[PDB]
Amino acid sequence: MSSTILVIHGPNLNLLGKREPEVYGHLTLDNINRQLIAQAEQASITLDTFQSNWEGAIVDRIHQAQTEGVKLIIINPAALTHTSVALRDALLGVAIPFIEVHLSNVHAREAFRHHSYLSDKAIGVICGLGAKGYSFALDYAIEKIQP
Amino acid sequence: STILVIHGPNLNLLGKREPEVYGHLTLDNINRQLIAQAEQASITLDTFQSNWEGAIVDRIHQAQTEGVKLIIINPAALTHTSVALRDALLGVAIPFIEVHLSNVHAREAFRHHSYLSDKAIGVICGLGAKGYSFALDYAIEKIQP
Amino acid sequence: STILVIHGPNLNLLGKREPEVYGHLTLDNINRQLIAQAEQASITLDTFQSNWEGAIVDRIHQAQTEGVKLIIINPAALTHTSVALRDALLGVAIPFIEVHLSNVHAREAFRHHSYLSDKAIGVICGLGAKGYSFALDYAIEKIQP
Amino acid sequence: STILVIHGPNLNLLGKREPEVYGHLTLDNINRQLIAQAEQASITLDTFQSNWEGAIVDRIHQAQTEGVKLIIINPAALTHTSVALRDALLGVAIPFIEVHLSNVHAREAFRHHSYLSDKAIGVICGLGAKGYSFALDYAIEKIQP
Amino acid sequence: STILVIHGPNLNLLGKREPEVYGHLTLDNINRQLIAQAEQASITLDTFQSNWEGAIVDRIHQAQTEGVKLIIINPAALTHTSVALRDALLGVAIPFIEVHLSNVHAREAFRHHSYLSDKAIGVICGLGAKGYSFALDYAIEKIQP
Amino acid sequence: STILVIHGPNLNLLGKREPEVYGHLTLDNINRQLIAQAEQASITLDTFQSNWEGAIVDRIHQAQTEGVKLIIINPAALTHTSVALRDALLGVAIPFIEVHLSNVHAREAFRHHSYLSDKAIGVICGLGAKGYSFALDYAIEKIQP
Amino acid sequence: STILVIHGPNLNLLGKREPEVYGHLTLDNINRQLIAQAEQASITLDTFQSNWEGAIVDRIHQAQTEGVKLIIINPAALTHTSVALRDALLGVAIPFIEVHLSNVHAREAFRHHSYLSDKAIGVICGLGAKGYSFALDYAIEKIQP
Amino acid sequence: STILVIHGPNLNLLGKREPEVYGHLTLDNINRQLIAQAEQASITLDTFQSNWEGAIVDRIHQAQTEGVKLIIINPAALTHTSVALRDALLGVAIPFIEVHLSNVHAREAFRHHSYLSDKAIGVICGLGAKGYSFALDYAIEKIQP
Amino acid sequence: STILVIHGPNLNLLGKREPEVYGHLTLDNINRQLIAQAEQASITLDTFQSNWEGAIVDRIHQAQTEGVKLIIINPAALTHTSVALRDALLGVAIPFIEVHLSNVHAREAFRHHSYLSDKAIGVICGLGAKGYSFALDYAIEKIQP
Amino acid sequence: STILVIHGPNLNLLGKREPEVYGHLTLDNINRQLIAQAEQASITLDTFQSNWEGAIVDRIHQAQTEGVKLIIINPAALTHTSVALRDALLGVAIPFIEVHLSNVHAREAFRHHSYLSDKAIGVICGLGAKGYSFALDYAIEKIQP
Amino acid sequence: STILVIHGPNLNLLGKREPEVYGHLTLDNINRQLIAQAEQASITLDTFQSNWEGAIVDRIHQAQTEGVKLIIINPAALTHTSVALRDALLGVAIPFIEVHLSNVHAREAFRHHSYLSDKAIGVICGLGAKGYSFALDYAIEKIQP
Amino acid sequence: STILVIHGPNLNLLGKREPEVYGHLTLDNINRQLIAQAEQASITLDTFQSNWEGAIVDRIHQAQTEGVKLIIINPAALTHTSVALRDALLGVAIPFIEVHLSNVHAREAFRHHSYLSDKAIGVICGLGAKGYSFALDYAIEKIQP
Repeated sequence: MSSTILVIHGPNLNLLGKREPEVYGHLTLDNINRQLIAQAEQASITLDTFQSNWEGAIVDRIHQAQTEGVKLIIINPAALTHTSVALRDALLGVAIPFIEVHLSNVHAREAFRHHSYLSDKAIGVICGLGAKGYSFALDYAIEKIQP
Repeated sequence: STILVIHGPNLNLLGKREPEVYGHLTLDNINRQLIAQAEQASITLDTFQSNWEGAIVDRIHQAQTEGVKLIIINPAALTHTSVALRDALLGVAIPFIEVHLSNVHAREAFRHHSYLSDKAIGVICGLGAKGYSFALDYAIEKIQP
Repeated sequence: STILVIHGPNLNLLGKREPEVYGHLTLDNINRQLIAQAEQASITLDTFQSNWEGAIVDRIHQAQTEGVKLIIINPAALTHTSVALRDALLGVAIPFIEVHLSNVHAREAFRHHSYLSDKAIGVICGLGAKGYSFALDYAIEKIQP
Repeated sequence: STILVIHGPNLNLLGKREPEVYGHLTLDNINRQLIAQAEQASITLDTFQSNWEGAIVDRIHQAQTEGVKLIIINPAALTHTSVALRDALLGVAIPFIEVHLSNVHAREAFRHHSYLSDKAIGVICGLGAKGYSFALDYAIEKIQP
Repeated sequence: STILVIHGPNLNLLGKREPEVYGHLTLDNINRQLIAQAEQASITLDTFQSNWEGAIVDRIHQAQTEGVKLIIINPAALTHTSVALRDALLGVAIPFIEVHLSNVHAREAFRHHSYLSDKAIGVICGLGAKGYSFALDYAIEKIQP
Repeated sequence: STILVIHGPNLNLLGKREPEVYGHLTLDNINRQLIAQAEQASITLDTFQSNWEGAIVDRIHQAQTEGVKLIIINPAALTHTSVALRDALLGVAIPFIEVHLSNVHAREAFRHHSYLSDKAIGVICGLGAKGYSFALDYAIEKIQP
Repeated sequence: STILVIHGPNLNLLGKREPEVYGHLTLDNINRQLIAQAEQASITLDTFQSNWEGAIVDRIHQAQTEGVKLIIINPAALTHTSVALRDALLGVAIPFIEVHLSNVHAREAFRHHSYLSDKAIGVICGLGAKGYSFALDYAIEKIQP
Repeated sequence: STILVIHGPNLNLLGKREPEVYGHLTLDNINRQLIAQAEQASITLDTFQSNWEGAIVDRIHQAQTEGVKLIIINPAALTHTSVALRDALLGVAIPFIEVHLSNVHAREAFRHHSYLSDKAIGVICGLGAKGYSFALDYAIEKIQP
Repeated sequence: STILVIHGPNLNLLGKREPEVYGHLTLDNINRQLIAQAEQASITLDTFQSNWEGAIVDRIHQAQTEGVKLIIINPAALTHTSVALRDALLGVAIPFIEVHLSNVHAREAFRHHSYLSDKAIGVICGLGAKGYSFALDYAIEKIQP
Repeated sequence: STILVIHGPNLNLLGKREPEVYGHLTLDNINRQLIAQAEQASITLDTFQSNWEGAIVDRIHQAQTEGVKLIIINPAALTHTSVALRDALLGVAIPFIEVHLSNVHAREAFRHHSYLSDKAIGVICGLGAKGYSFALDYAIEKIQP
Repeated sequence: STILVIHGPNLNLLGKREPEVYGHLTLDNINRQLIAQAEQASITLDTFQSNWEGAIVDRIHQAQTEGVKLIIINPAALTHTSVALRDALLGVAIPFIEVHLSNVHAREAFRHHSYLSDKAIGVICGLGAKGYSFALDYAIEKIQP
Repeated sequence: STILVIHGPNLNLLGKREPEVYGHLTLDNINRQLIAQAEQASITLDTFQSNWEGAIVDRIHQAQTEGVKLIIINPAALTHTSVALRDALLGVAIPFIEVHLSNVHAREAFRHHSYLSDKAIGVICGLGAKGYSFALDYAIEKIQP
């Protein structure tokens, strides 16, 4: 249809809260989505979400966003951040600026996770603050679009 | 007790080209071999192949809901490139064994790095199709002594 | 004899995002011209674009089945990252020419490395849509001298 | 203090040169906003800035004595250079959030390496002054039930 | 409007030794072809070859006085070593297309880096003589739309 | 037809410190399993262990003058350090299969590199002692179908 | 017009260790010479030395408020380590010349890298005290045509 | 005084936060022990700690004027970052012994590198408080044979 | 043997190599001094030297069974090359201290690396023969408070 | 002659195209200024420029037979590639100062390395033509105090 | 010519500067000795020296037209830089032995790389002038057993 | 006595596997030639070969006490791994020439690095068994000019 913000979630994040809950909390992707949908609605901003484990699905969704009139994308590419040049060219290709978000501190883990094909082109980046990182990106986008 | 064999991209091509230069062994040959071996020891064994990274990730996820207890995976070229495959296998926490037909260490330098090997139980490479069989032998004996 | 021309991810945006930013030609324009050129030399020419690696890998496997003699391929981003794509081209043993509209060596440091270039016949970067025509020119003269 | 905010070297220069170059917003404005944001949640917040590494390390030792529960630190250039600052934070074991006005990844490559980011709870870069608010929003959620 | 085609060191040997090694094609054959194509568009086309970096640098300075609009260069070995040549081409500010007969990415690692590729309009490698004629083609359209 | 099994330095300590560290299983147990498995298939089998690189290199030269058809080797630490061992194996042209009890990819970075893996038929790390068995089972089929 | 000369850490020791190691050329001598030189063109010249990175950064910040037209700086050690100094010079936007008594390229490898040189107008190294003079001469020229 | 002990940043924390994790030993305890050992030898021993790199350089220069014969220095984090500290010790030409409480090699890779180690007499890491005593012991024998 | 002191290759040469440039103290002299210090603390001490890697490994295994509580080792050249030496010390689980006569950081860059440093309690280098005394001294305190 | 100024490749372009782009200052004007400055102090000064590396090496050899005491060399691009030129200046043992008109450190990364700088007395880069004047001033001063 | 000796840049200096310090031997003497040695074997030997890369490359082309059977070359500094020299030698396909008067492995790091060594028959370095005689001895033995 | 020829590991296999691979030339053939050649000049020549790093180190220590003036050594695989062997040669301070039968530079990348070449008088590789003769020839004129 049309939606001012677009939240994207990369591969594996559908698994939030589905293992032994005693391992990574009880907070699910749908919990996160509800929260972002509420927040956006309280500001009278249209918002839309997408998640997939398939890179070209995400790439298609980004192309579709250009036609739907999206102004900002909030993206947690999960593992795609270290590997996907197509993802970066898609974002650049459509010239929709974006904020990169990670639930975990990516700098605290393996060394290959320090490198990102997206960070240098983001407005900015939030890693390690869990769910609230998405909320903060939204907070920031709402202030850029409708002061 | 279910085991899942995941074959990665391009493995469906086994045998097609020229059987004389490259062997006559197909992807189904290998599957029939392991299905037989797993019936012999009364294990439920399931198998999967795809050229699409996303299909494989959706397959590892389904494996958690199905109560799989070990994955024997030959990720082919995805061994060198996919963090998404690692984070699936770790996310669902089914232990795995990495297998390759050919000796990856004897080829281009870039084939010497893996995003999977460090998190497998173990790795067999360069022993042809019997390497899958050895993985399943390890798996049968780990799962039901 | 068939030549297949393959466009990698994002090349479907050609033209659409900012006429000002890049060459007015669109992906369909490029494909029209190419077909016409190969009709003018009596050669069957199929085309294909996808944003999904596995879709491209599948297309290459089919190309073997269809008896395609040469692949002209612009992998776009996948040149820097896809070993799957490499092993599909190598596996079916169809020769290929790599094309890019822009000069990759002028862009960021990571775009200087390829998983395809070293196994291509040659490469053409930075000469815009004519890169495709030159590749095709070269392919016609290889097949029917 | 419950929250201490620390600003590294050259942050005092915000807004000073050419008020039509990088905005009018000063360090004192930023501080003003954070003290009031924390007044609104009945949290006591202090702030500190210096161009001298040693003064910052002293300030962090004093935070331990003052009973500070969390530190919000934009270490500026010292992110890339100062192991002493990392060891001041580990030694007093006060958790911290790292904050950067600009996007250090968009800047030249020596600025992609940090000595603090791995030991932080999290990091916020490139959202300008609102980065500090977000840090403070998180810290308040974490400290009061 | 004049195009200048420069040929680097050792290219004078083309087709001179065991014409079953790198073919029967000579340097002078490449030039007949290019002059044919340039005359056919009524464009003046001059050619040059030497094994001496200086003769090439001087030749590029002369091109500036002669009103050369575009240069087609196969630097050969100099592509990997000559900053002097990069600086001449830049000093005179005449746009250039880099051309190599063979696939430079298929040979040793030291041949993958170039002191010119990043400042060229674009690059052609791997397609023999035709790579030159493709560059000329593009040059003629650039000068005479 | 003889197979020689070769264990490198430190493997003589298997199950020699606190039976709760790496099982009850000793180096002798492994050899026994392996000589038994080889009696079953009428293959004669020789074993050898040493902490001394030169003793192992003499053992490999010895294998040549005894007509040993294949070598199963766990070079332990020497996999990362000894080009003398590589050149021993290459020098006598006896095929080998490299085996490790642990997953060497799951350890320190320096254990990723190897002076043997690229010249072996293939490699098995991480499957415990069953690794040696599996290499034997492969060795037996190649030597007598 | 003010010109600021800054001398970094350890430059206070010039001439103090051994009546020969690099002359009796002391810091006061150098400063006096520079003060004389600037007088003769009615330039106000400030000097400043410290062993504390943060005092040097303060001093450059104070330059902006003094309307300083150009800085002549010898950061000693701090060239190779201080990102704060770089961001100070850039934040205030006063152009500077980098000066070094010794030839930093003649010594250990770690002295070849500088966090300043790329942002300086230019650099003089290896020419002893006179480099400060040359830098001044240049500064006088650039400020008063 | 004859001997100077310099303690770098954060060493004032020794035995504060968590008595149990790093034990009950303080920096005052270490200085008490060392002063008393120097008293048995009739050698004068001064001590110094600071969080500020400039204080530490200033105290080294000040050591030259006091006729200090040898310096036992524990730079803590500054060992990996500070060339100004190197150049201070080299400038005053007072030989020195680097001491560290913890095993610096057992920790993150960045801690293995140092700007002082190659210019010390020797280095003691990992042996706790006794490390300073051993260096003082050695230093006493260098001045009292 | 409560303490075992091991010396690696080439250390047997201390002394006779022209004892006026590098002079006098021999390996036997260091052992006398060591054995005397241990008698004086009523603790038993064995010593070992060899130029054969395998023999030093063999001794470290014999130290497990002899009940040695702590190893003091100067591997000399083996510290840079031998991961078998590392794995044997880990195998037997005997805590150790690494000693070098000379400052290893003051020489060639290859000598900066060690396969033992990070698993030693501590390291002492550059302080000549007294570095073994210091190590012994420390060990005596650890085994007998 | 007493002093020799050597200009490398491309420097003959100065002020020839779009003189405003980089200044109405020709190599000829620089030489004129230099010759007069030398004449002021009764020093004879020969000048030289080439684009041919061999011409420059012959000339440096000729300087030895002519008794040249010091060379001032702007090697331009040859600073990054030519070890022959390094070896020419060393073989004849004439000290030299390196000059560049632009800040080479501000450019592409491959210009950070030089085969001359470490053996020059010093280096001046970024100061335009005045760099050569400063070199000469220094040279004149050292040759006749 | 049957054999051709080639001397690269700067070798013409041999024995021309303070011969009692840098040694008496000239290039003419080396040539005189190889021409006599060749005379004894009834082999014709020519010799060439130049400081110009392109002169050397031209001479290697001519060698082909003269039917030279083996080249002995001391490329001197060009060994580290000239890809054009390697492609000349490979392009005419005349086998060659690389010689160096001095041990290049004893010099700076960058004298470790060579663009020719790996395509030579072999290499002799550091045996002075006799290096050339041994190359000639080997060469006479190869052309006529 | 006086001259000693050392062969490293695996050279005992010369000639022995398949007389039509690398020739019929044995380690004895080599030694005999060298012994005759040295008899002809009134020098006694020793020879020694081992597959054990320590036998070689011992042999070198022995050579010190037998008044050996020069070593000719082919360390074979040990050139790339043994610091111990380097430290022996330097320890006893007997000059040495490094020899290899094959062009070590034409093989794998790891074989370019050596822990010996930089300390040898010179090095000869790729000239077969004559390399030894050439090294002896040189050695004789060094000992008996």
